[PDB]
Amino acid sequence: MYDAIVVGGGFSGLKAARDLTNAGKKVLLLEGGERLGGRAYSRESRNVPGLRVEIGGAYLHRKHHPRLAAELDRYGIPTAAASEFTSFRHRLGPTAVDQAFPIPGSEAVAVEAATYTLLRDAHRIDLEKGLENQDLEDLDIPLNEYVDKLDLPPVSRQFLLAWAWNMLGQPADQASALWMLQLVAAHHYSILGVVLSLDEVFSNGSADLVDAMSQEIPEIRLQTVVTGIDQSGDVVNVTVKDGHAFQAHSVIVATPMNTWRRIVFTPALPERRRSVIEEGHGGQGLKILIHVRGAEAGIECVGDGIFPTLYDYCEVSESERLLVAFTDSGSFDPTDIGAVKDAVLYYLPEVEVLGIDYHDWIADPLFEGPWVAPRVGQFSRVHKELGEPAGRIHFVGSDVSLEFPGYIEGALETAECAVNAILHS
Amino acid sequence: MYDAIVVGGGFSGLKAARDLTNAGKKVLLLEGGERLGGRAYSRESRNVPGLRVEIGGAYLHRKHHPRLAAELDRYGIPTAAASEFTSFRHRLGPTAVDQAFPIPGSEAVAVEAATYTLLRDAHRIDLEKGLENQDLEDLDIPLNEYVDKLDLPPVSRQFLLAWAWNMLGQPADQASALWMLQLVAAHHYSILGVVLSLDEVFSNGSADLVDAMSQEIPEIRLQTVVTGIDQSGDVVNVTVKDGHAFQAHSVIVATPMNTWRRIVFTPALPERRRSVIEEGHGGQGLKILIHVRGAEAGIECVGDGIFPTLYDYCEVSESERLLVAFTDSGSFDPTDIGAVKDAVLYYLPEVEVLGIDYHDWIADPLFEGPWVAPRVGQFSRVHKELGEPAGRIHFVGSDVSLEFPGYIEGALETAECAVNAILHS
Ligand SMILES: Cc1cc2nc3c(=O)[nH]c(=O)nc-3n(C[C@H](O)[C@H](O)[C@H](O)COP(=O)(O)OP(=O)(O)OC[C@H]3O[C@@H](n4cnc5c(N)ncnc54)[C@H](O)[C@@H]3O)c2cc1C
Ligand SMILES: Cc1cc2nc3c(=O)[nH]c(=O)nc-3n(C[C@H](O)[C@H](O)[C@H](O)COP(=O)(O)OP(=O)(O)OC[C@H]3O[C@@H](n4cnc5c(N)ncnc54)[C@H](O)[C@@H]3O)c2cc1C
Repeated sequence: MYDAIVVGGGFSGLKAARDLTNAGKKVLLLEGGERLGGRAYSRESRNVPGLRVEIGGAYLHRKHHPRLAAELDRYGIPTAAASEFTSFRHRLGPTAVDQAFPIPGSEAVAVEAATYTLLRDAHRIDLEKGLENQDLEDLDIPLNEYVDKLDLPPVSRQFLLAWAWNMLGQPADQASALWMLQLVAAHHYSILGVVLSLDEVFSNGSADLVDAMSQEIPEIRLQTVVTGIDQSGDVVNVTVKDGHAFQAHSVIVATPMNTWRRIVFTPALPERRRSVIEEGHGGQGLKILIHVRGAEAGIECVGDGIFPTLYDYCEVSESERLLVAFTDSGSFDPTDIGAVKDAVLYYLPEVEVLGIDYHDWIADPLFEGPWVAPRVGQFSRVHKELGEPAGRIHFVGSDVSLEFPGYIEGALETAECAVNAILHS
Repeated sequence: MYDAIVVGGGFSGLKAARDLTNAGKKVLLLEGGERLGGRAYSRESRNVPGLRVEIGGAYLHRKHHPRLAAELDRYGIPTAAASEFTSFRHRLGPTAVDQAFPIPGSEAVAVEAATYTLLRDAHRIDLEKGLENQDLEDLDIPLNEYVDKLDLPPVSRQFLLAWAWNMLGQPADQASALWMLQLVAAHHYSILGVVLSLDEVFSNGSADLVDAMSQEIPEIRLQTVVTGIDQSGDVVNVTVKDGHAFQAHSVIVATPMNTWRRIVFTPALPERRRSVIEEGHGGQGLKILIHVRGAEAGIECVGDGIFPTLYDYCEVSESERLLVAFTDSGSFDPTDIGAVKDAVLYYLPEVEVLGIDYHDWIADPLFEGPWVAPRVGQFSRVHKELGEPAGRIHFVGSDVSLEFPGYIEGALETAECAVNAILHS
């Protein structure tokens, strides 16, 4: 008999189980994998021996994320300022200049006018409310259709389409404008603040903060896949893959949105929620770490190819480096090494590919998707309630975060609300 | 006894008299000066013999001003492109960059936020309604207080404050924020569109378009300053200072706004209009053509000096050159030759000043004004009423324009309205 059972051992699960234990509650953590952290995946490189690489994500903003900075200050995890870019090799047409802002002086008027349209539509969205309660049905259309409404000149059009396919991790025909404007609204109402918010990085990786949080949790059961949560009786029963089952008064679900459908809930989750969970969000984001030779430090290649963004990651040696590429799993196939070469040679012909390192998050049964990006029409119907508790069962994660979706801060912010509901209720 | 008498030989007055005569009406032109065109002053330079310069203004845009191009396509008068800028000498701080857009990348996020607030408030103005009846009283406050509300970084602030001093011809503490937003609203809701509307210019000066329009008007009287209008009887009486008087069914007043105090109206103008007319607008714009040597080919200087804008005008020779400086009559003394030497020294210390050429429109009794720029409060109280007919007396010009004020287009647009009102009424 536990006070709370936390399903999942990610940043939401590691914080929720820890904070409840400190109050005096008997907490059990159930992780279905062989490791804790989740999408904060920090391992040794498959390409280079003795090179610690971030498969998930490290980048962060100190003033943007106070809770994340509070955890760094608590355990003493140091953060250094993020690397800047010096070299630029874009493929945004012949009239584009190769620098930080590739937009020519001819487009300046139209970009200025489009900035207003993008900001105004984003300023409509309130972060404290939901994407369902603000009459934002007119903004939930395919991204490519919404981008054409701006009628952007060649360079500004493709530059915005490249970063959107980076950030959302889904092509313009699949991506929703509402979620694109949500990401603007989430980043202090700023279209530039989506990219320029990469202020500081994890110096030792996410692994240091993951292990430090796990140290203050007394009971963790690894390789324990939860297949169902049942709150029939007076207490909530949690059943597991391997037969067994656990029981607790309250239950924390700290698993990604695309994995909730694999869990049988009794009684079933509210009708508003049901249908979107079964089909899942259209997050197909793909991150490949290319091991290269003949590449300089601080290159940024934002163009129009199958790799919309290809830029510098870290130094391997004197000549060898790592380039990080962003695309989607549906469009690009990472298993074709010839397709990798053709994508890199599109931006840098002199640079040769030595190897690749990635993780297929959409293929993994414990995630079925990387970070949150809804399909056209999903979050207009239900969004706020997806992270709102149903009985004794709480739903947390970066997928349900209203303030910072798809960020480590969002994982800690949502889990904090779940702990507050149990202790003060 | 005429069908209509147009008072003023400016672009508004010439168009009003011409279009009515072409319609088949008996029209009389009355100009108090020794020349036609008005603020369209294009004559020989005082410093350089033979060289023809624009004392008033020639900077037009075929896209922003479609009616000005309609006259240029009518008479076949050609126009040449803008004097592009290559050299940049800015005084916006060490953080600024010496380019066309001097705002650094450190302020890129700050401009983004300030652009929205400036555009949103500009979009709040409907051009057709008028500034007096749109509830914009909160925007009709001193410019220095408005710019402080946005809270701008050193460069982005002073770059906006310098161009505002030029475009309005008023210092920040005297200029109205509503009028600054009006210029943006008139320029297709664009801050960059205000500056990037120095597009094409008159190849032979404004005199080409002035003399072409005047030769289609039969009855023109030069050196006839109108002292009053009387519409009390069956027909409207127009009294002159010499050669008094004249008679017509309709009367058009195309004289500058600040001269309407001198003309006595019977019956007196509506109570709404008497408040602003009898004090006039606070526009003090001072354009100074400075003859120099040792100056670069295509300089642009924007800073925090008494000359907010000092840029390249035209090539005098391979050594000697003509520059143009914008300021106001109150803050700067154009008679003081030593003050011009010091003001140019602030931006270009290696440049010798030889002579100056200007014309004070403030001191001129025929103008009492340069181009229109209202005082704080004036245009939120009464605006469109000033350009509306006072019975049989029609009011036109660029001063009372809503579509494009302070431009030759405004004189062109208003003249079309008054002619259509008399011909159809
Ligand atoms: C490519 C990429 C780039 C990123 N970049 C950034 C960035 O720049 N900045 C930033 O702040 N964040 C970034 N992140 C996002 C961040 O890594 C995640 O949002 C964060 O790890 C979410 O933590 P969580 O605990 O809420 O969910 P998760 O970390 O996904 O935790 C879920 C855990 O539950 C387990 N689980 C799933 N199903 C079951 C089950 N049925 N039974 C038991 N356990 C189960 C999973 O194994 C997993 O360990 C990035 C992520 C990716 C993938
Ligand atoms: C320094 C400067 C720069 C400019 N730059 C530009 C520019 O770059 N682009 C642009 O589009 N526009 C520019 N203009 C603005 C434009 O020239 C004017 O605002 C306006 O178009 C002038 O035409 P108007 O017919 O409205 O007035 P006016 O041309 O002044 O017409 C009124 C005429 O009536 C006469 N008059 C006055 N009183 C009497 C009376 N009592 N009886 C009889 N006649 C009288 C006056 O002598 C005057 O000639 C500039 C103006 C100035 C001063």
